[PDB]
Amino acid sequence: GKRYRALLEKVDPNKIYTIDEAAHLVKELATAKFDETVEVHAKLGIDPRRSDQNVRGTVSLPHGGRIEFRNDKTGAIHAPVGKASFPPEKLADNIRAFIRALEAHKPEGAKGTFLRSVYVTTTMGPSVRINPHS
Repeated sequence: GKRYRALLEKVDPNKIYTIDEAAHLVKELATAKFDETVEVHAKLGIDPRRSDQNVRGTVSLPHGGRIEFRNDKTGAIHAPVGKASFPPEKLADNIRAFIRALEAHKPEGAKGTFLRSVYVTTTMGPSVRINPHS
């Protein structure tokens, strides 16, 4: 309803935020009822039909345990990078640690945009597109 749409006015439609900007913004787009989990959604440039071009692995996040991530057949992949309660600087570390883990799974030799689109959002909040190169 209007409760959800009030958070969309805070997010800039066609602006690609930095990882540090989204870290504070994602905390503002969360309610204090149940601690909302912060997630990262990245559409990988790999073809989700190839028998050898598949991404699957784990990464020890600097602030928490390890997370399992595999390319769901839309080419996109999600992963929990902490909670809304987490400090802004610690979330940014988890975003980067996950992005760098994905970048390690980039096709052998093949050059191109491996990370097409990247978004940081909570379970009950709006999406925030970020520059993974910040």
